[PDB]
Formats: sequence, C-alpha cells, structure tokens
Amino acid sequence: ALTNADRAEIIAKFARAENDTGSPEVQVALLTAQINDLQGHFKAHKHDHHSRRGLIRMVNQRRKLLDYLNGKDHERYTALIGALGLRR
RNA sequence: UUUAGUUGCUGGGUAUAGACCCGAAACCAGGCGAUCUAUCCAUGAGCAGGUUGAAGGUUGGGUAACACUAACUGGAGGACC
Repeated sequence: ALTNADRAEIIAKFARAENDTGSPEVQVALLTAQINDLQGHFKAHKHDHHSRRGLIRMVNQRRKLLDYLNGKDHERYTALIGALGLRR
C-alpha cells in the first residue's frame, strides 16, 4: 500500500498550484498509483471480489476524470496521459 | 470182478511254441532332428519420391490487468499417396 510520503510526492509532482489537491491531474495520478499498487494484491488473491469492486470503482472514476479533462483542455489531457503512460 | 501189454518205426488228430502264407490302425523302450517352420536372445543391415501440418516457440492486436485473438515459425504420427 502507498503511504503518506508517496501520496505527497505524487501530489507535489502533479500539482497545478500551491495547496492543489483537487485538480484532475492530481486525482488521476493518485488513482493510477493506487491501481498499479493493487495489481500485485490481486495477483496473490484471485478471489477477492469484494475488493475488486473498489478497484473497478477507481478505474471508472479515473476514466470519468480523464473524459472531463479532455473536454475542457486537450493539451493538458495529452500531457497527463503521456506523463502517466496511459494508452487512453 | 473185462482176463495182453510194452518199446521202437511210419502215418492221422490235439496241445505249447509265429505254427499254412501275406496284411493293419495301434502300444512300449532307447536314440536323431529348430539348416523348414513357431516364439525368444545377441549382433549387423534396409525402407525411391511426394503430401498433411500436432505439441512447443516468437511477434502483433486487446484489456485497469487477466482473458481473448492473428501471422510467422516448428516438424508429431502403430498419419496419407
């Protein structure tokens, strides 16, 4: 699991301003980190359906935020997906 | 109570022997055969040419990741002509 230091590092790397925590870039970066971290857990425990539900919710939330960011500003969307290595 | 036998030689008959001659399918004893053939053991040899394309492998699409999927390789078989 990620800790406070890792989350603070992600927030500092992707913030758009001082004390910025709610921007779509920060939110998508945090969700991507959490999903990538949970991949390892779901490798070991194949039948944790109850936790896989929360994982699916995280994926859906990230997709919605990415769509909103693409609608608002295309350049920021491309920059963010390039930075995090997301295919779309 | 019957009062001529016996020993030779020749002949007829019978008995034991193969017993007038030829003829079985068999049964028993001891030896000879696996240079044919049946199975096995050891050591060698042989199978023109042409098809089909199993497992496995690599790469590419696809997903939150699995899944799924295409192409190329690969050369299996009491496999095919």
